[PDB]
Amino acid sequence: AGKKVLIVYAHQEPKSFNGSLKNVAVDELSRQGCTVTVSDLYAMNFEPRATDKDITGTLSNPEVFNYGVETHEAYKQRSLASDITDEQKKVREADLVIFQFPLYWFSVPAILKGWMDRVLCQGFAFDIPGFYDSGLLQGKLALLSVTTGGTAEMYTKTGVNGDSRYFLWPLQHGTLHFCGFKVLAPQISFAPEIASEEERKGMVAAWSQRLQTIWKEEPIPCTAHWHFGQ
Amino acid sequence: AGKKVLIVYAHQEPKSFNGSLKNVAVDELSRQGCTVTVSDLYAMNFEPRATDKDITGTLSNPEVFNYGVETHEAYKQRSLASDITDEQKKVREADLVIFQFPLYWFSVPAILKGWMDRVLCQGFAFDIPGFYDSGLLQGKLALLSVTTGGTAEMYTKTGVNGDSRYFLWPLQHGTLHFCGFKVLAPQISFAPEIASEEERKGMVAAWSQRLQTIWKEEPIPCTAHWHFGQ
Ligand SMILES: Cc1cc2nc3c(=O)[nH]c(=O)nc-3n(C[C@H](O)[C@H](O)[C@H](O)COP(=O)(O)OP(=O)(O)OC[C@H]3O[C@@H](n4cnc5c(N)ncnc54)[C@H](O)[C@@H]3O)c2cc1C
Ligand SMILES: Cc1cc2nc3c(=O)[nH]c(=O)nc-3n(C[C@H](O)[C@H](O)[C@H](O)COP(=O)(O)OP(=O)(O)OC[C@H]3O[C@@H](n4cnc5c(N)ncnc54)[C@H](O)[C@@H]3O)c2cc1C
Ligand SMILES: Cc1c(COc2ccc([N+](=O)[O-])cc2)c2c(n1C)C(=O)C=C(NCCCCN)C2=O
Ligand SMILES: Cc1c(COc2ccc([N+](=O)[O-])cc2)c2c(n1C)C(=O)C=C(NCCCCN)C2=O
Ligand SMILES: [Zn+2]
Ligand SMILES: [Zn+2]
Repeated sequence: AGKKVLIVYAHQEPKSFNGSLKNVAVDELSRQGCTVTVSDLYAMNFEPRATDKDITGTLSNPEVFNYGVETHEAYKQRSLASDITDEQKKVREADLVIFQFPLYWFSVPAILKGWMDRVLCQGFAFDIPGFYDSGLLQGKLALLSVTTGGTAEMYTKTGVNGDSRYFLWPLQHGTLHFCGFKVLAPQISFAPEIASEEERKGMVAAWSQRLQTIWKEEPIPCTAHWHFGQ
Repeated sequence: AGKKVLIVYAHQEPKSFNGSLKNVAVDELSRQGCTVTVSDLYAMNFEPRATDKDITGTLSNPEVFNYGVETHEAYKQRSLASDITDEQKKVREADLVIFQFPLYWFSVPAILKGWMDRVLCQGFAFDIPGFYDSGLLQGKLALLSVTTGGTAEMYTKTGVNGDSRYFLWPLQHGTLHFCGFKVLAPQISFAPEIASEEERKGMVAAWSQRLQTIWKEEPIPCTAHWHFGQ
């Protein structure tokens, strides 16, 4: 049984350092005989706003719109915007989903928040009950590959930004873990623009080297204790 | 003299609990004689994607598009999209910026993440000389007013979601403190959709009640020990 990789990619510039780590994951994965699919949100002009256009049928309650309620209802009736349902097809068949993005404001760029807000609806990705260890996308792995402007040092418990695990919490636990993904260790490439030309190639190389053995890696424990300590 | 208030609002429905907390704030700040302005991002169809369309005229480097560099440059040359400089106008004049939003995936809805990404550009909200306490929006207060699906208990230090202070970290410190804002204690309305009609009536009353005394409040210490420590 061959492996399936979905990369959700969020950068404007294919020549960018994020474009490079994306190309090198497609390369290393393609080589190993993985089936690969890239969601290039910018190039697709992916829609980020969560609005009533996301739904094709009669609304449940047409006079007071409620996104959570209508999308969950639309999922069940098979009436989501096809752009959503296309993403959900990619996620359903992926064994692994890689997120490739530059950190914006300690988080994901809005276009990518949009993908998460819109793709991971109730009924598809989780249910109540049916979240955390019981989320609907259980059996799947996720990994964030994040580029930052801050250095390794800025990102320590003692530096100006606090530890890097601090900002991972909403993404890794609050989103991915909530939906049933197991989460591999993140790939964080610090300050590529401040790095020298060779340290840059090294960071890219270290990501290729890492992917050669990714089917062997085990999931982080995705808990408060991993992220925060005490 | 006189105080100015920008409210950044992100919900799709006026009859919503967020809309009600928004109307309440406008009425009560208005009553104290504040200058009030509302950005209703959904009603404005606010653009969340950070693209090259954000810079008017010709780009500083056509070739390789760096969002960061082009917007910094375009801030100086006074050629950013009017939608952005309009928001920059409103933030400039404001003394308190209140964000009103439903929590989406331990963070702000994407449309609101687009406002931060695009409005809070280098040269306007921060520079290298000028971040955290030196941020370029120093002077100003910020308050996150957020609603949730999860109960207050789900958001304790040992509940399934972890403490609510953990998800505030990228917003309050990573974004607002970074830009120089002093941060007021967040208003968190837990689970209004679970809460009874009277609990709801009381969370609106607490909020108007808080709005009558806001200018007396001391800002939080926006530190790691506040967010994660004990
Ligand atoms: C709106 C916004 C919010 C932000 N918030 C934060 C924040 O909260 N925290 C933080 O730390 N940062 C933040 N940043 C900074 C941002 O995360 C970094 O600018 C980004 O991660 C760098 O990634 P890049 O892909 O843009 O690098 P690039 O801009 O592409 O730069 C890397 C350089 O390396 C070169 N390069 C590309 N590929 C290779 C390769 N194969 N080998 C050698 N060289 C190569 C390119 O020519 C390029 O000039 C923010 C930025 C913006 C715009
Ligand atoms: C994409 C997405 C991601 C999400 N991620 C998270 C998450 O990560 N964590 C989490 O906890 N939740 C999450 N949620 C849930 C979400 O945060 C809540 O559903 C939302 O906060 C409820 O706020 P609301 O304004 O939309 O409520 P509303 O649905 O409008 O409900 C409030 C209730 O009060 C009523 N009401 C309106 N005005 C008043 C008033 N004047 N006085 C009394 N009652 C009034 C309404 O009729 C309604 O009955 C997510 C939701 C979505 C859609
Ligand atoms: C260490 C850190 C950085 C470092 O960023 C940079 C900036 C420029 C270059 N360059 O041109 O070579 C390299 C790194 C940055 C941030 N933080 C914490 C940040 O928080 C926001 C940035 N840019 C934000 C622009 C936002 C609104 N449009 C940013 O560059
Ligand atoms: C504790 C928690 C909740 C609680 O949800 C709710 C919402 C409403 C009611 N109600 O009125 O009876 C009860 C529980 C929710 C989430 N989390 C952590 C979440 O992450 C996403 C939700 N809704 C998303 C719907 C999918 C749209 N893309 C959600 O309701
Ligand atoms: Zn977790
Ligand atoms: Zn802080």
